[PDB]
Amino acid sequence: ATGSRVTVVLGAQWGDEGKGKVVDLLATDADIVSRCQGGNNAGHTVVVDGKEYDFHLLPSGIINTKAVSFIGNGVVIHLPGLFEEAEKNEKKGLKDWEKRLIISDRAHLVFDFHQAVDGLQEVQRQAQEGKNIGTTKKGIGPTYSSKAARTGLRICDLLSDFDEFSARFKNLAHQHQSMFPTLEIDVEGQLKRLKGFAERIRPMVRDGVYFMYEALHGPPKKVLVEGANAALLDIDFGTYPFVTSSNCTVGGVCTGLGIPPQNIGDVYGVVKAYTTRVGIGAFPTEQINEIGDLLQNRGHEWGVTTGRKRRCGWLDLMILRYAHMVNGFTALALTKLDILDVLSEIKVGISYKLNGKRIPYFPANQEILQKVEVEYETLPGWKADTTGARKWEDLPPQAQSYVRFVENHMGVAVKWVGVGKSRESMIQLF
Amino acid sequence: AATGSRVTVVLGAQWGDEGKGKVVDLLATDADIVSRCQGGNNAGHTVVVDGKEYDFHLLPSGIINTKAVSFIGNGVVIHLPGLFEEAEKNEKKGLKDWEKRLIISDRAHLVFDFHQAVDGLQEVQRQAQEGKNIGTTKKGIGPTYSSKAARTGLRICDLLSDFDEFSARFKNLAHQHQSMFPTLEIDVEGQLKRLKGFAERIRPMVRDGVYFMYEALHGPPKKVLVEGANAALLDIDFGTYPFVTSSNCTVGGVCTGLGIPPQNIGDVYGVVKAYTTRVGIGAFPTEQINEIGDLLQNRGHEWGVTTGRKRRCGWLDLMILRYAHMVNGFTALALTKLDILDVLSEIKVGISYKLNGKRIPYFPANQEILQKVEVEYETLPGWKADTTGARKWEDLPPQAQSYVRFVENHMGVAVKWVGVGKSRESMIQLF
Ligand SMILES: O=c1[nH]cnc2c1ncn2[C@@H]1O[C@H](COP(=O)(O)O)[C@@H](O)[C@H]1O
Ligand SMILES: O=c1[nH]cnc2c1ncn2[C@@H]1O[C@H](COP(=O)(O)O)[C@@H](O)[C@H]1O
Ligand SMILES: O=c1[nH]cnc2c1ncn2[C@@H]1O[C@H](COP(=O)(O)O)[C@@H](O)[C@H]1O
Ligand SMILES: [Mg+2]
Repeated sequence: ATGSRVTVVLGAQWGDEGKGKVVDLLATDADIVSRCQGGNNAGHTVVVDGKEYDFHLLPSGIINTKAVSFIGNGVVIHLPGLFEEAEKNEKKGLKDWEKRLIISDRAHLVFDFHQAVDGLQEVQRQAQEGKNIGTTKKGIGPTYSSKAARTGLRICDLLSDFDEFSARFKNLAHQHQSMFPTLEIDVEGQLKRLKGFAERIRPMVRDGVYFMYEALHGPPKKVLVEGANAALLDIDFGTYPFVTSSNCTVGGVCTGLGIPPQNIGDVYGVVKAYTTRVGIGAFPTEQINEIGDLLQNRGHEWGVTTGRKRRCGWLDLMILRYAHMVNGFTALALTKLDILDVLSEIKVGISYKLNGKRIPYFPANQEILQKVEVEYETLPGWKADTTGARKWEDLPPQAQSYVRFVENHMGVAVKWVGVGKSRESMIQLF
Repeated sequence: AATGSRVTVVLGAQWGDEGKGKVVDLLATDADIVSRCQGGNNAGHTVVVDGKEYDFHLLPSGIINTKAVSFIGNGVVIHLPGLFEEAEKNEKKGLKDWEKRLIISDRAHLVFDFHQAVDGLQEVQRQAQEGKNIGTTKKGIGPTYSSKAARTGLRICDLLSDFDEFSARFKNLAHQHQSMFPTLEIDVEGQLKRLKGFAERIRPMVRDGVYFMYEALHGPPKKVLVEGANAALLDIDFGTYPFVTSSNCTVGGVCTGLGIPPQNIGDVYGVVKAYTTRVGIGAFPTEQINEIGDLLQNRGHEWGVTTGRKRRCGWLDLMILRYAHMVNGFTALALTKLDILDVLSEIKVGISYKLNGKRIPYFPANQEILQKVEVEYETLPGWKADTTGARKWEDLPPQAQSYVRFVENHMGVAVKWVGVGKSRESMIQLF
């Protein structure tokens, strides 16, 4: 009737929750593993067989040779970066990837100048207002602005008449040089490279809408959708303007792939045992102290895309319940629980107080979020190493209580618990 | 159940102007909440009840129901001057206390006057540079969504907070646009004065939309209707780019526009016009540049209600419909303007597309390919009869019923309503 329903993995915080780990796991027997929104500003690390892979644009299931990796229409692609990412992983064993990667011809293109303007605008905001967004400078925002302006160019444009394309590229090139006179654009060189890219990508392009429709209404197939960024980075629902420029929430799956809501099955909310965010913006449970350094250090909290040190803090339920209100999580994945193995006590934010009084819901004005005072509940730590745990019973009593604590306050079941970096580290609960 | 009640959605399945105002109004009669989830004030939905004819652009067409709350979601871009100007025109038509039943989400973005000016300027520029433009409605929708993506745009909540800080932000956003167009004239001070006034006037209507909708869907049972603006082929992602609007007017936009997950989406109705209309330059496979096209244009009153520009007309095109279904997953359809076909001896219908020589099983994303497609038509006999008074499926002659089935069968979606007139009573429910 409605066909197959896709399985979705979404970030429930400010990203870096370990989505690639849940996806790689769910990907072992998936037919299609796809990318939604965003671009290579996203950065995941997959650990399979004591082997580490850094992915940005490639769906994590690219490691599965029996599965087809798909990039949807909502994604913005930077060609030089795409192949750069792929080749970087070939050196690690990634083979025959081009033969199992499909790209929707409606995806927009991130050009080199889009990346430069991104940095330029950032430097501008940091020199004029003394405070910028903390973008990854990958040109994601500028690319989505062009998309909204309908001046941007897409995969299908690239594979179409090159003369027409070139003409459009040039027009788009000058426009950015108008609002940004100090922007340098080697138009001839970029076009030359792009023409080379056109042929390397031609065989991998397909009409995306038709591709997915056919996979969902033909014989049963397991389709997995990898979310990028996270709920609180969502352009609409995040801590605007300190967010990414795409919808990282469930709605983004429908708009990024061309599938209706009835073709969405399980939606997993990836929740890191503690909270982090890299970039500018309000962070209520942020711990800028000894505890903060400990989480950061033990969690190897560094952006894989930029390398910047991530800000760390306690789990925050306010943002998790908000994320759930928008995403409607069917189940949760609690990752990096082992990072807390050495804490005698573990605090978790349960509500935000403003001038001494609890606010009823997550605020739209991120500034108010800067003045709130977090109400914490202090749970007992387990002070034991859980990295070797492979089943629920291997977890000490207090670690188990922590898991249940989240499960009970969310009203959503925890299906996986991460105690390591390897695919085996995950603990399936049901 | 724990999931909550589900919302009903009405979407355009072609290139707009399908007759959505009528379907929305009909479904609103007993709706607790009627809302807009995406787009700006260029909906142009038409409602005809009790002799009166209402036009809505930014306001939900259910604003007419004094028993329901009209809601503007977070995915919407709002031009305050246009909003109240739209409300007043209708007010003088009998609409009253609308401000008392209009709720606005505090995360919705603001379309500023300079955003509108830039739309026009870029259009004039592009016009006399590439020979042709995008053909926007010049309501600043594109530039506003452009600002949203850049994260330099301002929102309702920003307008209601410290005005001084708001002012500081506005000025920066204002100057930024003056760089793109050093021809852009902006009375910064005046525009801020008018905005200060709009803020105090809109203040009592604003609320946190995410929470408001959540509560509406999880408390005592309520029926929420979602009014889609524009249409599938105008969708920023799935439409005939670049001749599209800058929002997701497809079903997903409902989730991203109101902040509700897929389990809260129920019936999704696709408004299908009995024939096809397109506005502006661009590929139109079934276009009829002849007497038949003239006939459709005249009988369907297909023309810019304001600018007066005539709309391009052609036969029904099942290729765009199936494509719109693949994206939207319609649960039922509203087949509109069947009456316009009352006089034809026969009706053609595009059933498939043929390229260089073989049929293409998909709707092309590129304008050049879509411009090259060969259309295979199916000729159906007309009913040659006035169906204006029809009110039961049994009132429609054989060839009309046959035409309704054709659409149903070829799209794979059942037809729930058949429209034969502008008025609310000019409908036929089939189930
Ligand atoms: O995957 C990610 N992990 C963490 N933060 C991210 C990720 N992608 C984007 N962001 C944040 O999103 C904001 C906007 O950056 P942009 O997406 O590069 O425009 C910044 O604060 C980034 O740090
Ligand atoms: O079934 C119908 N027959 C004829 N005209 C209709 C029908 N339904 C709606 N219309 C008209 O179609 C036009 C476009 O509708 P809109 O999509 O609400 O703007 C309006 O002028 C409506 O009054
Ligand atoms: O009257 C109309 N009916 C249907 N589509 C329209 C009309 N006017 C403009 N459009 C299309 O809508 C697109 C987006 O315009 P915008 O929503 O004003 O940004 C334009 O590029 C046109 O292709
Ligand atoms: Mg209209």
